[PDB]
Amino acid sequence: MYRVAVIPGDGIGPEVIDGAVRVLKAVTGRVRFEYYEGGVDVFQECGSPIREEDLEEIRRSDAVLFGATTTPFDLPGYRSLILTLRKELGLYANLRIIPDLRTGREIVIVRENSEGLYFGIGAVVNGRAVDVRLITREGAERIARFAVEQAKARGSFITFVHKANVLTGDKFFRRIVREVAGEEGVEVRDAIIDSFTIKLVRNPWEHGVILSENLFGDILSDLATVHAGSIGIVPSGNYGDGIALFEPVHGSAPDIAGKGIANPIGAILSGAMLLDYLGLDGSLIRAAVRGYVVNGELTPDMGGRARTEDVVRGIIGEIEDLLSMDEVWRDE
Amino acid sequence: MYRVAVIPGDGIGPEVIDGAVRVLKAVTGRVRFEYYEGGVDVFQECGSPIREEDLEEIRRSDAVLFGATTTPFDLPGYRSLILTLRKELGLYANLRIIPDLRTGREIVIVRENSEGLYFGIGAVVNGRAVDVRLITREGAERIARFAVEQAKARGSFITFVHKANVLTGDKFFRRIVREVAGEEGVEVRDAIIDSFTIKLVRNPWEHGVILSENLFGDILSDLATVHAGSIGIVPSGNYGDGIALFEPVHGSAPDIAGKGIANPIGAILSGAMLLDYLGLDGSLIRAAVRGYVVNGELTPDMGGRARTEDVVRGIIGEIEDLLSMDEVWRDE
Amino acid sequence: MYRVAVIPGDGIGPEVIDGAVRVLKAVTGRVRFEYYEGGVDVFQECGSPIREEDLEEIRRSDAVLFGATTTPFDLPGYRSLILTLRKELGLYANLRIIPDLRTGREIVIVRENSEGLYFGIGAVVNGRAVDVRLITREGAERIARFAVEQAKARGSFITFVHKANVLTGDKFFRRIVREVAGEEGVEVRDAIIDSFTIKLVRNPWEHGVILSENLFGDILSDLATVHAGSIGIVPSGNYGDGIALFEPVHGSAPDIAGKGIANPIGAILSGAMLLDYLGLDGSLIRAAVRGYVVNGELTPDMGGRARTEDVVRGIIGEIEDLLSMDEVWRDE
Amino acid sequence: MYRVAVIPGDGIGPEVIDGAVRVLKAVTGRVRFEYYEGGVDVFQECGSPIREEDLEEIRRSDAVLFGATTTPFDLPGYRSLILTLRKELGLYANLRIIPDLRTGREIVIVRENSEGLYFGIGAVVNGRAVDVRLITREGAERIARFAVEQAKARGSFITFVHKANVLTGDKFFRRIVREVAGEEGVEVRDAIIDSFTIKLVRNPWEHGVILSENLFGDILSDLATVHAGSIGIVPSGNYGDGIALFEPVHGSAPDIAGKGIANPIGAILSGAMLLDYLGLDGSLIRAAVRGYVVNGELTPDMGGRARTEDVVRGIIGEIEDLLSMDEVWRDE
Ligand code: NA
Ligand code: NA
Ligand code: NA
Ligand code: NA
Repeated sequence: MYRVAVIPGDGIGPEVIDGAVRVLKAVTGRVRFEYYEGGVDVFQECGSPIREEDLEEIRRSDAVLFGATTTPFDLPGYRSLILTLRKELGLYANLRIIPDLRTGREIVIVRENSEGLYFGIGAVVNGRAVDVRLITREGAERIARFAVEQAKARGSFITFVHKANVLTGDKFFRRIVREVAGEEGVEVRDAIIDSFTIKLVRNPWEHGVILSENLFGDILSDLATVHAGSIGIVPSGNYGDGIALFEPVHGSAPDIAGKGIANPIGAILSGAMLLDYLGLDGSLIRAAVRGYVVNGELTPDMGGRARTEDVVRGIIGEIEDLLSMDEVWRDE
Repeated sequence: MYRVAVIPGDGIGPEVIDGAVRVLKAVTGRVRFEYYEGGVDVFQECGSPIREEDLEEIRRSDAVLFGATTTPFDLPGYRSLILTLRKELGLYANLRIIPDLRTGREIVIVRENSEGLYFGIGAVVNGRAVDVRLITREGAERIARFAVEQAKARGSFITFVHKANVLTGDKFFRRIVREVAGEEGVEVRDAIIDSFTIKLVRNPWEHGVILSENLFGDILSDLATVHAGSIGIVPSGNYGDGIALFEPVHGSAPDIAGKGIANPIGAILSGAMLLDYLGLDGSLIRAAVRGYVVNGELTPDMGGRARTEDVVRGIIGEIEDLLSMDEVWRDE
Repeated sequence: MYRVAVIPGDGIGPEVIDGAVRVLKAVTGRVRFEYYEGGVDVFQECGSPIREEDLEEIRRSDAVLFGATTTPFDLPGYRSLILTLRKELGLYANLRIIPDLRTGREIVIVRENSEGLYFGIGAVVNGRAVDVRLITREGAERIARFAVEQAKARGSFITFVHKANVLTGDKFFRRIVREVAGEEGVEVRDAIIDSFTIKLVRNPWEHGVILSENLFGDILSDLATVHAGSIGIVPSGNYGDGIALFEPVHGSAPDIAGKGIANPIGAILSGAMLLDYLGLDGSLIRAAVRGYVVNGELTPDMGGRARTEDVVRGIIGEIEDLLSMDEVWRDE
Repeated sequence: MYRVAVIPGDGIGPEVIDGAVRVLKAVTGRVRFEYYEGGVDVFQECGSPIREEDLEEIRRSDAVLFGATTTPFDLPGYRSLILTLRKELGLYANLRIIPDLRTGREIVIVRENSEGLYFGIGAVVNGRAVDVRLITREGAERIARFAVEQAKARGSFITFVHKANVLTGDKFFRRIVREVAGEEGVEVRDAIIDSFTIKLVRNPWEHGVILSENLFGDILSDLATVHAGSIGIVPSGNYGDGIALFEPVHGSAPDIAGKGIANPIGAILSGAMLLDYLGLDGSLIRAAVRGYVVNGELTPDMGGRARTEDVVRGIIGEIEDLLSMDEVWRDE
């Protein structure tokens, strides 16, 4: 049995996570789930967004499935639940996928999470400001090895996007990426971000595993969303040494919570990434989504008038149908 | 008389600049032109891409019209002609325009030229790399005042795009921009580059004067070109204290030089920026271009089979036609 | 029983440490000693200057008494034994004492050990070099609290020596020292190093606990030795959280090893610091040294022709004599 | 005729400068003097410590003789007169001499003046502070060439004192000093400041031309004064491209102004440096001072009860006596 920690969060988080968990249960009985509370209410009651004993159980889980959390502008002493989990679980890498639901093409963008690669300081001393940024071989290797394993797993290659023409840290990172990839027999292409943005708009689907330090990579990960009809479809993973946390890119959207119209696709595809991470059949979820959207009604963020449940049921129906066609969907 | 220094350059530079100069002569007799050589051939013969006595005459001119220059990968001692001119003439600001030729809408992107705003160092000391970047109030004010005057002139506003969330230099620059704009009664909007990229793809034409330090602004200035059918239409200006140099964004394209198919629109619209800069009727050039492209055949980079001359003549024809319609195109 | 780990080292280290241990045994039976090997010979046989199992026993000891170690110019893979121990035991503070043996006056100089306070990088990128240095509140507080406890223990005060006029890190450190001292009711004087050097030459004995970051403090700790007849008298301590290592400032002096002329005073006074650290009667050692030097013959580094043993015996004789005078040397 | 600009300053400045000028007039008629006002009174009357028209005349002079200036703790808008002159005249190098008046031995210490070599920033962003320091080849060469010419002129060598073991800027500077010296056939010794301080106390007179960046070199230049009976004897020069300003190290000492007890030796020896700088007979001044102090009464800062005038007259008497002994003091 794999043990998955479930952290629904706030607002639409619980709604979409219910859909994702129901989908996972429809594909495999090899996972069981334990649920945990986190957010402002937990902070009020214990001084931290998540309880220390819940964190300990989470650390020992095989994967985490996370919904979304509402973080107030200024609640003294409070720190974002997702930022806490990334820090406490050592989740140094973030992998975002923009899927083309019609075809199964994707844009894969790997960056470090906050403080996962660079450090240093910024300050004013009026009349002048300074920023210093430092990167090490050890930090560069760690994220390079991750992206390299991800490319290997996909039968793919790396597109390393950067500003090595201006920033020596980027030149350094590029060299390390090329070294690590070379060891593993994985092709590396590289590009200056400025011109690469044109390619990401015009030819998005053919860049393999995009890797960029987050100063530039977070630009790419947002720019790539122009190819999604809604942010509500977009999944992501947060990866560390021996554990990963999967979450939709969308937020807690408190203003539509309880309206039954949250897009569950992002959370459901995040579950598909979770299954892949555990060596299970994430592809069945993707094929089921693609099947559903051919003629299936979608939620209002995608221009349809489905309820969340209509989409969750319709996806589960596709999964069922595939699982029943023993000749068409064979094991492994 | 205004005195304009003309520096045709190499490859297609002379071809497109001939078109631009012919266009300028069609709108005004208040400018006369002096021509200057520059590039590799001048370097071979005198050790610098441009002669020191030619530079002196150029410094005293009212504006510079520049074509394009071929810069070899490694010619020991050689330094790019356009980089030399930016440096020697103190051209600290670059303003790029992506025009919508059907309508007259535009995307205006202001960044500093190389070393126009930030300084500091980058280095490796293996196992670690560092970058330090420094900005001052004086440098920030200078480019802010430029963008603010540009917004005032356009009856517009500034969209300041940045990474102030990560880089203190950007926070500092933002504050200075807001101060200078506030003094001049010019509205400032600001945006983090990551999300702004989505707006620049989806709603490009309604951002006023975009200002961004070049580390991010050069991303924007390339990304904005997705809205141009060809780079060959795109003009730019390089501005300093008391002189400016106008040039197409396109390069010297030596492989099509002499084929009579270079797009002259970028150079011609750069001439239109030059006329605006001198207080002359640049708008007549723009209206003439827009008129020509309604039904006019375009060069092969825009999917037509016109020669450069067909487009140059057709534009001049429009200018003539407008200048003859005394009721439709009145003075000032 | 207190448990002291003894690491004699090389050259004269074993010779002087024998004297120190014999002295400690003459004052107290409340300490027992365990001996450990370390240096090049241990490296040859196990790839590290000290065995990992010996380190583990050392970590659990109450104090460490260290002689001196010979570190070759370049022995690939080798790292100094004393540098290893400082690192592995987290010994962030170094306290050097220059004693006036005639009187019992002292110069006390506290600095951080390597990387105990500042970090950052230095690099060339030819034509330019850069150094970046970073200090944090947490690191500044830690060494400040140490020096403050040391001043309290001595019934003294802190002289904080710096270059706050030039380096912001020093200004920052000074402010933290003043805050911590203020909390504990300990007086802080401060001085720019440049002028302070004159006072340290002319009036050395009246500065209390001198505290300076090592960039300047290591200058002071060497300059202060002009008041010692020989480096061979000078003790020191290396302090961490819950353990400390005491060692003479002198080195392994392999060229006089076996000649029976090494000055044992530095090691013996380092033992006296060790006893103070454990709450035992270090003062008895100091009084015994002072008594011996009144008329006692000293080793050749101090202009006498005593052997090491003559001095060790003569000191132990003084200790014995004091311990026998129950009216003159009373408990506590 | 050489033209020397005289800037007496405040307090004891006028008193000691009168002595120096009288001494110069006693050795040569090849100099004439023009006097200029500067300080707080000039600031009150014109918004700058020195008048712009006086600065212009000063720039064209062959040398400057400067007394001392009183700089208030906080007079809004005011900037130190000597700091202004160093800046405005481009006086990048400072050479301090500690003389042994009994013998004619000296300690020569060369450092850059403020911002003469290093730049960069220091800042807090609370919880952390940073300092960045940058040096260039061009700045390093400039001061290296100065110290190298000074060593050549003295028939001497350079002792380069530094912290190259910790600071890469120092390592860089050391390499440049070694290169420049090597070209000119001048020996370079180098030393880490920490240990060098011991040598400067114990063996001060045998280090040739000491060169150190001011972060460390200003330590040395103060520490070296332990070998002077009073700061009042110590001269200095401030050197730039084509002009130099000579001044005593002592200050304006307003509390003894008008008491007739200011030591004129520092100013007089600064005049001797001025004459050397112009190719004139500074040595005659030094020999005359040394002669006077053999049995001559000195001012109260040196433990005598002479008035300033007694010392000025006694020195001039020695100069006269030497100039009359045509066999003992021959030309050149
Ligand atoms: Na999210
Ligand atoms: Na161009
Ligand atoms: Na030692
Ligand atoms: Na002075």
